[PDB]
Amino acid sequence: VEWVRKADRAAGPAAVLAMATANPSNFYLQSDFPDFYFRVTRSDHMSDLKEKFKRICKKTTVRKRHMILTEEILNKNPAIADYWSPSLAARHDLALANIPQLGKEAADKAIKEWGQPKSKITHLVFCTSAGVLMPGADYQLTMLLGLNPSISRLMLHNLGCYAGGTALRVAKDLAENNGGARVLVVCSEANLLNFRGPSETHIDELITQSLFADGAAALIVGSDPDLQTESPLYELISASQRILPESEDAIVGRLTEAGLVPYLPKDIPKLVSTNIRSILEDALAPTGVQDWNSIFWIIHPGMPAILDQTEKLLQLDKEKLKATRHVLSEFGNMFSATVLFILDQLRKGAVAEGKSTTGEGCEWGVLFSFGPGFTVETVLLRSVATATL
Amino acid sequence: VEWVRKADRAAGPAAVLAMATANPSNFYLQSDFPDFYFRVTRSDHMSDLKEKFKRICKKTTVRKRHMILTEEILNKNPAIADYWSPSLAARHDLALANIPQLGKEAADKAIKEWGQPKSKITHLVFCTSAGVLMPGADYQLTMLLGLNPSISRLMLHNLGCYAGGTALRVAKDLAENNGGARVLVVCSEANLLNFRGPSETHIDELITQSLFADGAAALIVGSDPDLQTESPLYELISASQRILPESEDAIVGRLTEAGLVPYLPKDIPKLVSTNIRSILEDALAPTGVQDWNSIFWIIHPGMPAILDQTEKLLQLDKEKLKATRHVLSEFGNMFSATVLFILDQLRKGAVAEGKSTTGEGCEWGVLFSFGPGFTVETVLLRSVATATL
Repeated sequence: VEWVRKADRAAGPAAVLAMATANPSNFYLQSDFPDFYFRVTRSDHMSDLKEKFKRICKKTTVRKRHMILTEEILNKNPAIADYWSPSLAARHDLALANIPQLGKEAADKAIKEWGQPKSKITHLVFCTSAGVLMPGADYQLTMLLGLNPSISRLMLHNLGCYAGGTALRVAKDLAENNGGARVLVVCSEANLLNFRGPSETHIDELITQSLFADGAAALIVGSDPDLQTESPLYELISASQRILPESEDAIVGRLTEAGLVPYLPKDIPKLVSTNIRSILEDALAPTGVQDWNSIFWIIHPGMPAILDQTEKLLQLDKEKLKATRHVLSEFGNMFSATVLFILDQLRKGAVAEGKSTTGEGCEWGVLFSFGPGFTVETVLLRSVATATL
Repeated sequence: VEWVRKADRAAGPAAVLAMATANPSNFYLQSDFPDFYFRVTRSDHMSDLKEKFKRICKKTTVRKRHMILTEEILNKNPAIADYWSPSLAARHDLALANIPQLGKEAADKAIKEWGQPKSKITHLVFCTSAGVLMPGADYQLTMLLGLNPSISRLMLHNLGCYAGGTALRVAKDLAENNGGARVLVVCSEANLLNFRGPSETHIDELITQSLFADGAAALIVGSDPDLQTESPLYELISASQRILPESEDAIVGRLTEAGLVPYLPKDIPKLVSTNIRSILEDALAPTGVQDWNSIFWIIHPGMPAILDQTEKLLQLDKEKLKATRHVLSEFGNMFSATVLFILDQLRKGAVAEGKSTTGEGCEWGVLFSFGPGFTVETVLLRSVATATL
């Protein structure tokens, strides 16, 4: 047993102290999206392509998606509705006028749950794949919120769908190595760089237009909680990034003049199914857990088939993925903020249903996300007793 | 004084264990650049414009700059030079083929100085404002170097010129909170997004065409050095980030279909002189240093006038900013990699000249970089005795 200076560092593991989410008011029901999509993109003459997009949208099990892009906005920026037209400047002007503001809606509510003054926030981690800004949205959010000008910011542009786990991994080290540090984690995502019209020669990319959506999630992360005034929800025990073998060019995205064009040539679900058991077994090794159904789950629902395959591969109870399947249905794929919507949903569900811990009665939990790499972010979570709340 | 169980954290401050630099082979003498620049862009008829560019290039106090872009490459990518055609795709293809490779050259040399196997690298921090890639250059560098697929990567896209300080600020928390962790810090920068013809620019952008250049820097950061195998060069004592008052939109870089178009509508040299004394007095507060000439200096030289202003303001010896001026004359503004270049030159110079410490004889040192915000990064450095080397 060894001891060191406390000095300017924190003592215990980093905890999630607050969670809130936000979405644009405008939304589209997935049943109505095909007819809306081919109308605003000037493609009502592509009849078979419209019918195929209808069948794609039904298989996604999505029911509602919030989007900043309205029929009005697409009219004033017709280049975004085209499949490939120079529109980065237009997409970026929308990103500048929405992404920081949407994160503010989530941060304000997350700070509200926190209950502590905003001047106590020492760090800010901001993830977005919806627009590269200089200065970034981390600066705009800091100005909109009124945070300290000396805050230590960390702007993460275009990491992909796995940046949700990357944010927690970063926040863990920031909170633990700095005594009194309170880390505002914000993931404000939108389909601004991805949205485009249908293509009779690129039908593979209609699938992405059927899943992505808009939404922001905000967390307060910190070590050494003041239990008189703060209420930990989870503990961030470990967080590891991994490049999967034989995954070259699995998810590729080129930032062109017409935004991001995601390249998906490799079967992601087969790739995850080959490696998820080994990755989760390494994350759970220190816990001693030996049953998959004795932990709570947070999986990034980027592709819906992975949820069914992972459930069948590990023989999971149909209820252990209820919160993941709820966010995918009510919100779709919000890039990196999706896993944090799922964590907030899993938290709210466990409390409202009278479960013994914020992890639905289970002590340990695993958060699993993925994106370009093929990169996987794995976070081991520890729930708190709901009686402490 | 309090004490905490060490567990899986590190005991001491983060140390710079090794550092190296790399540049593209091709370079242009600043006395030859105006004739080259206006010939390859077919602008030799704009005589009044070319004479202004000569007077601008002479004032930069630069003698050469290394650049990936050659006359053969510009002729093979005429979109980069053509005002009537988009060019972001051609620029990113060049970024994919050079930015990770340039970082590999700098990283391999730093690892050779380090002496330890690559498998002991646990974290990677990559900074670039020269190409948003998915997967990013952090993935590319990881594959080219053969680093562990389980490495904890942190890709920093398009943060601007201050990202040299940001990366040190990030590596400090990564190393100090993880015992045995070793962080590879790479900043690979180039002009692939800002380069364009002279008539395609305003006044402010024409000065950027005379200063920007290509180059990569690579450090090894880690706490608790094995003194049997490793040799610390500097210690990262503190690292803060600040937004300056009354600096809204002082530096803006808009990523468009023609590349990165910068904007500098405010007097950046005047902004720095207004706040540099107060910002550095807070960083030096726990050191007890009273005189400005009792420390070593690493100032970002993106605006050469700031060097001469800070020199007269703080009443510095002409010898103090020697290392900063050597890099500016020999390499120009290499975006975030410039300040790290200066840190390596300051080290090599102090060692070769027989100084007592790697800080040119002095104990404490400040590193100061700036970019869009107006953001200021500030690192407090502690030198080591050269007799240990």
